[PDB]
Amino acid sequence: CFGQCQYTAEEYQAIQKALRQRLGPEYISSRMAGGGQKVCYIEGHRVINLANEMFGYNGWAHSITQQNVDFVDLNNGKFYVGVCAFVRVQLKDGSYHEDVGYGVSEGLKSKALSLEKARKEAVTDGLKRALRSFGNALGNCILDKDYLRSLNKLPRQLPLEVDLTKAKRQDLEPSVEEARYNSC
Amino acid sequence: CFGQCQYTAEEYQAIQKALRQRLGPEYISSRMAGGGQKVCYIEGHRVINLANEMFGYNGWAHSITQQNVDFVDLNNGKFYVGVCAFVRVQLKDGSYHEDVGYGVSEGLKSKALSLEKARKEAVTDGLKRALRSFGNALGNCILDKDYLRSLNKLPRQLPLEVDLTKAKRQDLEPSVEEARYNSC
Amino acid sequence: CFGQCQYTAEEYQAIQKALRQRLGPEYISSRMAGGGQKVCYIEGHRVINLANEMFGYNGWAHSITQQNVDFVDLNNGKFYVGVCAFVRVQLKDGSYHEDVGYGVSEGLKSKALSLEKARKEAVTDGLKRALRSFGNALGNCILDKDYLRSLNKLPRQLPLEVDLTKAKRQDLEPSVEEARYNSC
Amino acid sequence: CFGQCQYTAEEYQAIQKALRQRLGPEYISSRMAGGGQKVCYIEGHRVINLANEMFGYNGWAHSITQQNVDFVDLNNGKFYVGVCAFVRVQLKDGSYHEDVGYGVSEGLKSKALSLEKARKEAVTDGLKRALRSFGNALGNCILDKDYLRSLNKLPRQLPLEVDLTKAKRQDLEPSVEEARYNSC
Amino acid sequence: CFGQCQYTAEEYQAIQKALRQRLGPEYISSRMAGGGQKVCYIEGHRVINLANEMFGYNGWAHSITQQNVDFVDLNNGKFYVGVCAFVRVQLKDGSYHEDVGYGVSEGLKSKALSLEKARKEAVTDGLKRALRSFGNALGNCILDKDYLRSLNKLPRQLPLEVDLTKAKRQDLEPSVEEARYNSC
Amino acid sequence: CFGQCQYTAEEYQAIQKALRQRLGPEYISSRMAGGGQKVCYIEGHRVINLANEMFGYNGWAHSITQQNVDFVDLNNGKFYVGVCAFVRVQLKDGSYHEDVGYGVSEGLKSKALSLEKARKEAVTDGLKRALRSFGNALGNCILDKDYLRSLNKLPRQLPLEVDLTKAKRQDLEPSVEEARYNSC
Amino acid sequence: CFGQCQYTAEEYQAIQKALRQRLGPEYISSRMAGGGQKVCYIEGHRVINLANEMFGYNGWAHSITQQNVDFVDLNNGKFYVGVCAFVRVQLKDGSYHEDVGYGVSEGLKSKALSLEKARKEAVTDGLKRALRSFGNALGNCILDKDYLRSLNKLPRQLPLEVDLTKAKRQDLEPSVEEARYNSC
Amino acid sequence: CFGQCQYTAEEYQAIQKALRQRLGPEYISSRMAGGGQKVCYIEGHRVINLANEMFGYNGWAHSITQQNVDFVDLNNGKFYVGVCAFVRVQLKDGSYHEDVGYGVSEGLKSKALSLEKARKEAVTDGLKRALRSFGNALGNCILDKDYLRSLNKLPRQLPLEVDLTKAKRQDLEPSVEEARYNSC
Amino acid sequence: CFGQCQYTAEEYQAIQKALRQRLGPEYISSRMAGGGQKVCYIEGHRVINLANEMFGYNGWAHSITQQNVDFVDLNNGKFYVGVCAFVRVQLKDGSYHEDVGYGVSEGLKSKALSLEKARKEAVTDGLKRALRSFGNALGNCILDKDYLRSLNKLPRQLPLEVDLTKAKRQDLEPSVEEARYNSC
Amino acid sequence: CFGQCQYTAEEYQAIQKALRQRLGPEYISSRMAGGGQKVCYIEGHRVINLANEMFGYNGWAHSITQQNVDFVDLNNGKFYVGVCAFVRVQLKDGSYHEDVGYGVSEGLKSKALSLEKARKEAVTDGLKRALRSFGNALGNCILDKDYLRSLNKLPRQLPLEVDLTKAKRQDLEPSVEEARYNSC
Amino acid sequence: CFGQCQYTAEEYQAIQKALRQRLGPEYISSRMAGGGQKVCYIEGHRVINLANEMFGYNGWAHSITQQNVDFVDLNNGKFYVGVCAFVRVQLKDGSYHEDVGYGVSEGLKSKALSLEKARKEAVTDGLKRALRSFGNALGNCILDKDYLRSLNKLPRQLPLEVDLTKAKRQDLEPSVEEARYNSC
Repeated sequence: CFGQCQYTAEEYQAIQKALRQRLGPEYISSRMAGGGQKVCYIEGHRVINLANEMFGYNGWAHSITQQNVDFVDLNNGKFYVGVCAFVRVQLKDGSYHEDVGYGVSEGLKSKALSLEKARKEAVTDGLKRALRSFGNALGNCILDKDYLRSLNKLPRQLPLEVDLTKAKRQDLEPSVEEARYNSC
Repeated sequence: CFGQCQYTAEEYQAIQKALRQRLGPEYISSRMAGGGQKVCYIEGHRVINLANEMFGYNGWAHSITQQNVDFVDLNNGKFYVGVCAFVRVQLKDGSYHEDVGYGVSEGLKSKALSLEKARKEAVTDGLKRALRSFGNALGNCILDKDYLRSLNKLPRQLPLEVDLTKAKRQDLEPSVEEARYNSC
Repeated sequence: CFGQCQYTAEEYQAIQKALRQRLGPEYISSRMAGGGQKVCYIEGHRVINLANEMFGYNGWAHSITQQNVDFVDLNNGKFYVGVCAFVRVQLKDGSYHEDVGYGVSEGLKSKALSLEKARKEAVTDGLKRALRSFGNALGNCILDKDYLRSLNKLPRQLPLEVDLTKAKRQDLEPSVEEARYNSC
Repeated sequence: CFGQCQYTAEEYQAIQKALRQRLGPEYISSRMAGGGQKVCYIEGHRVINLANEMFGYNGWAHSITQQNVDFVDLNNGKFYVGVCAFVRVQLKDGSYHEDVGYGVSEGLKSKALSLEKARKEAVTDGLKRALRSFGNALGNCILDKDYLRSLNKLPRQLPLEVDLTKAKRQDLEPSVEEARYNSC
Repeated sequence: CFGQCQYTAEEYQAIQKALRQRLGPEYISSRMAGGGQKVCYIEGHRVINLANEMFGYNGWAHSITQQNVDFVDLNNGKFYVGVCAFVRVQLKDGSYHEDVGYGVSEGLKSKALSLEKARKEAVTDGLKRALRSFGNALGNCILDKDYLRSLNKLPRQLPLEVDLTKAKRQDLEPSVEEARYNSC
Repeated sequence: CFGQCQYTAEEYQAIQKALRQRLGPEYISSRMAGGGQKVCYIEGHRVINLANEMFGYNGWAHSITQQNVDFVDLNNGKFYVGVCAFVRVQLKDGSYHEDVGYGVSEGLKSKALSLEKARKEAVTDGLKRALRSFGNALGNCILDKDYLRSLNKLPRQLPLEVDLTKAKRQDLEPSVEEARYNSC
Repeated sequence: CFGQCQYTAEEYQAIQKALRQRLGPEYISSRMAGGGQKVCYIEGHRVINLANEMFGYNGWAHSITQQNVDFVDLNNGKFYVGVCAFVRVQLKDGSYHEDVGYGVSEGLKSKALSLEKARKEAVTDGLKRALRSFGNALGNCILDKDYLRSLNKLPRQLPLEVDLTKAKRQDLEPSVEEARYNSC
Repeated sequence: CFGQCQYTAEEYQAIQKALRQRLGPEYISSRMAGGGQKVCYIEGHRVINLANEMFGYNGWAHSITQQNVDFVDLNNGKFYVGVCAFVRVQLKDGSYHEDVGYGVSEGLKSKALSLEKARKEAVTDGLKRALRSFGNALGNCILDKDYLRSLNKLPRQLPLEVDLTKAKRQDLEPSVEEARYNSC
Repeated sequence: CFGQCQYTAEEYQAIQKALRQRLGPEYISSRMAGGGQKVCYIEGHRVINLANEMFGYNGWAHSITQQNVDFVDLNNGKFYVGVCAFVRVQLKDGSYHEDVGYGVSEGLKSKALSLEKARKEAVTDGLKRALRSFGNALGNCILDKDYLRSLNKLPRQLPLEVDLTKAKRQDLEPSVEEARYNSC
Repeated sequence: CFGQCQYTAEEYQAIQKALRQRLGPEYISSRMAGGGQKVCYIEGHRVINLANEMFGYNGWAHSITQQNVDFVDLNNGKFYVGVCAFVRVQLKDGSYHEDVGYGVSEGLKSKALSLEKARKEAVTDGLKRALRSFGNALGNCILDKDYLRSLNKLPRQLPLEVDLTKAKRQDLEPSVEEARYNSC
Repeated sequence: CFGQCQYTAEEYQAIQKALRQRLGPEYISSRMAGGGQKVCYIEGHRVINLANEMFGYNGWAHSITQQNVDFVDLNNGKFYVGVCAFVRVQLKDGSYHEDVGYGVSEGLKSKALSLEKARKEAVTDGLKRALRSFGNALGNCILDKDYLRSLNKLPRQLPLEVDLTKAKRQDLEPSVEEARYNSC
């Protein structure tokens, strides 16, 4: 099942080796923080892809244990919303890590959009912070000032392009159906 | 059962390969935001079909853990409604992903219709966001801005017209019944 | 038993093929919206029959996990009622889908009738929406605009007349009884 | 045991055949709805008898998961009561269907009689609507407008007179007790 | 035990035959309803005896899931009481049926006696309406208008005079005691 | 254990025969109801003795699932108390019957004595009414008007005398002690 | 364990015989009730001893399910306390009986002493009344008027003098210790 | 373990014999009750010692299921406190007895000391009353007025002086340690 | 594990002998009561050591089932705090004893220190009183007035000095780690 | 799986040796406390890496059992927020340690940011303090004054620069996918 | 697992011997209490190290059952905080001990820092007090006044200087990794 599989020696060794490696400059992006300066981070979908290639689509899971709206205030016609989220990630052997993430909206004149942005940022930040605990290869390096300083002294390479000639254009997946029919 | 089946090697390999692929332009649609620019997304029925072809009609499940109506306000005769939803998707081995979706209604003059639109859009958004977590093939690519600007530089293809000559026209399904009678 | 049977290869393959098919013009009905235009839908009993021929009378189940009366307002002597329902459909292997439905009553002058219409429409809409998630053959086509356009380009066929020469006219069922006596 | 028995092939085939048939004009009855025209339905005991012949006295069960009184109002000395009921039906393999029923009382000058009528009608309506979902043989025909039209073009047969010459006239059931004593 | 004993073929056949039969005129009694005309019914103890002889003293059981005092009102010095009861009957294989009964008290000048009558009549009505669902032989026939009309078309027999020449006159029961001693 | 012994054929047959027997005039006693006339009943300890001799001291059990004090009123210096109880009787195979009893106290001038009488009479009435459901031999006869009218047609026999020459005079009991010692 | 040992034939026969025996005049006492006359009863310790000799020190248990203080009132400087109790007795095969006892104090000028007397008398009365249900030998005789009037027709015997020449004088028990050492 | 060890024949016989014996004058002490006369009782530690020598140090347990502070009131500067306690004793086979004790403090000008006295005396009284129900050898004699009269007519013996020559003077226990080491 | 290890004969005999012994003068200490005289007691760490060497470090356990702060009052600038605790001790075979402890503070001008002293003293007193019930060797002697009299008539020994030349001076415990490594 | 493995002798010995080692100056950082002096600590990602390399990515888990916002105050236009967190770490054999952490914000003029900082710092501090309890190698040495004084008398080495020539630059990881495919 | 691993004989003997040893002066530390004198204690990390080396890093666990903020008062611009904690320690065979600890803060002008100090000190005090109960080697001797007097009669040795030439200076642990790879 899930939560009852135990990693083989080979898979455990491979994952433990892979999780020590640091993220290249391809995975890091920057933001200009309000009142602060350049803050580096890893986008959410990139962390999801890293988790999917590390553990497999069936090797990790995550849930929201609780999400609480901290405050919704109205000042000078603008909405200030702050929302909290607790996200828990589990592996296929039963290993788990749970963390908190926070979502903020300080702008918009519409309450619904503010709450939406806050809640979604909350769950995403919680997922990322909870995945950090498994190792460097999942975002535990963006907190190290050494790796951060060594990134900035590296050439600012252009963002890569995506090729769209072998993309998925039909719903049917012959190999998947053949395997599934043979698995029954 | 469900939740205690385990993927064989062939099926796991197949699904892992198939989930890395990116969606073609057939699946992407666009909107004009409320004060923003072109926002790209995937329709809900499209991601439901993609899930049914990836994991099978018996391979995945999803539930609404919680749904809270954040607010229903009345301003200048018009209703503003914001509703939250937590959706959890599960696979047949026990893997799961839970995310949050938000439904908003802005202009309508009827409280019932606004609440309806909110409650429904909430669950749809939650399902889509929870299915994103399995890989690009289920909507994790629509967030990659590189992928997006790679799509926008392709021609705007025509709307496809679907064949309705072999559509289902009777309730009875001889193959399904003949197969079921032999399972008892 | 239920929840712990697993589909054989033949039945799984048959159902997966049967669910991809689209519905013909016979299953679609139309409404004139309150300010909008032609909205296409599938009547509830039709979806129940489709589910009964897809999975069998014993292959699927459904429950109302929650039903909440959102509002009952009175304006100018007339009642406006809005009710929500959460419906969960489950297959005989443990595969489930849960969705929200909404029932509205706007004009009626009796409160009890309004609540009746609201609650019943809520349960039926929830059932239909939860059945959509199993495939096109259960009502996932009525969201595709391509399918709708291709439907509007077909002739407007006649409503068929049902035959009642072999209808049920006695309570006793000899075959069911002789089969059941041998099951003990 | 109930809930853990599984239908044999013969019994499943027989029941699935017997549930597709439509009800004759015998079972249908009419009402003049408040302000509305002829409404067709099936009396509750008829549906109970049909369920007992289809599945057996031990093949089906039903319970009330919830019953709440929506409102009890007083206007011009007359009472208006609305009651809701959730009824869940189950078979001997685990297959269940749960629906909602509503009872209304807008006449009588006595509160007790009004509440009584409302609650009893609620449970009966819930049972009927839950039994609809198994097939046409249990009342899923009443919604088809084609079947309702085709019924009215049949002759009007006067209700048959039931024979009371072999009715039960003593409590002892010799065959039943002989079988029971042999089953110990 | 109880709830885990499945009927053998002979007992099931016998009970299913015995439950279809209609009650004779010796079981039906009549009241003059308030405003309404003659209302026919079956006394409670008669239904209990019918159930004891259909299924055996150990083949059926019944519980009160909930009893709610709807209202107790005081008008012109007299008490008006209405009470609800939910009664659930279960057989020795797990088959169950749950129904609602209502107790009314209108005229009495003492609150305690009114509440007594209500609470007791509620449970009796619930038990009867629950046992109806097993078949005609337990009171599902008193609702058919055909059977009611055919009853009034029969001669009226004076109540039988019961024989007391072999009534129980000492507590000790030799047969039961010797069987019990041998059962240990 | 209890709730897990199944009656052997001999004991079942014996008890089923014994429960059909009506009670003699020795058991019935009479009261004069307030505002009414002669009401016949069976005293509580007699019903306890009948149950002990039918099923054995280890054959039945009973619990009080609920007891609610309906009201305690003070009028003209006197106390009017009404109390309800729910008693559940269970046999050694798992068969159970649950019923409601009601206790009243109208005249007394001390609150404690009134509540005491109410509670105790409530539990006793509930026990009797729950034991009725097992058959005639446990009090299902006192409701039949035929049996009651037939009882008055019998002579008024003298009150019996109780022999006290073999009464228990010391606590030690050799037979049960030797039997118990041989049981370990 | 306790609660799962089943009586052997010898012990069951012995106990069923021994419980039918009525109590001698040794066990009965007398009180002069306030507002009434001579009431007969059995002291609590006598019933505890009777239970210890009937079933053995390990053959019965009793618990207090609920105890409510019905009222504590103060009138002209004196305290009036009424307290309820629910006591449940259980044998070593799972057979149980539950009863309600009531304690009263209509006297004392101290609240603590009143509450103490009420609570203790409530538990004792509940235990006695719950032990009545096992048979005559445990107090089901004091309710029969025949047995009472047959007792008052007996000579009043002198108070017995207890022998204290072999009373327990040292704590250690050689036989019990030597028995326990051989069990381990 | 504890709660699942059934007594052997020898131990059961021995304990049953030992529990019938009455307690000598060594164990009884007297008090001058407030307003009342001489009241006899057994000190708590003596009852604990008796229970330890009867059932062994590992043969009995006791719990405090509830303890409610009934009242804490202040009059003329002095505190009156009444506290209740529900205590449950259990033997090593599963046999249990639960009773009520009450602690009273009607003197001291300090609230904490009065509450302490009340609570501790309450638990002690509950334990003594619960151990009474096992037999005379544990305090069921102090309620028999015959035994009390027989005690008061014995010579008032002197307080025994305890020998302290073999008292425990070092914590280590050679025999217990050797046995425990050999247990592993 | 714990609570599932029965004592062997040797260990049970050893502990039962050891628990009967009384404590010497080396364990008793004295206090001057608040308005009384010499009160004798045993310090907490002493009973902890006695329990450790009686039952072993892995042979007994204790929990605080409930701690309730009874009162915190401020009078004339000083704090009066009274706190209750319920302590439960359990041996390795499942035997347990639960008692109440009380902590008092009628002094200090600081609220935090008062509550601290109260809570800690409460838990310690509860532990000591709970350990009393296992026998004399754990503090069931400080309640016997005969033993207290016999203590004071024995010479007062001056406090012993503690050898501190083999005290623990490094964390490492070679024998413990050798055994722990061999235990894997 | 997790929570149910047991360390082999070799792994247990290795970890017990590794946990006693003290951390070098590489891991320690310093802060200037408000009004205080230099405080030494270990950053969060460092202790996460230490735990990942001690026990493995699958050998430890941590959860947030509770997080409560102690206070959110607004003084002179600035926000002061204090939040608590309870973090529980668990090893793969079932060993666990739970400890409290606290997050503080005393500055910022934005409420959402202050709550964010408080919550995140709280969870991190709790995780660190819970990991301390496993030994010095996880941050139990930063509390020793001797070790801290020995650190400051050691040369201050320049911050190590991180090399990025072998950093992870692609999502796919051939080794782990091959091992996982062989693990099915 | 953990909680079900019984100690072998050798390890039990070793730990029991080692837990009796009193701690040396190298472990004791001193404070100057407010209003009092020299108080002796053991720093928290010392007790954690002693527990790690007695039982192993996997031999003991601890949890916070409850933490309650007793009071947060503000007097003359300074904060007075008192908090409670219940800490439960458990060994690997199921043996547990639970004790209360208290945290005080009567200084600082900042509420956040006060609550922080209080809560952390409370958890640490609870852990120390709960570990005391296992023996002297974990801080029980710190309460014996004889040992405290004997400490001051011993030369005041200077605190040791810690060696940092074998400190951990890289995260990777070869021995642990080899063992873990061979344990899969």
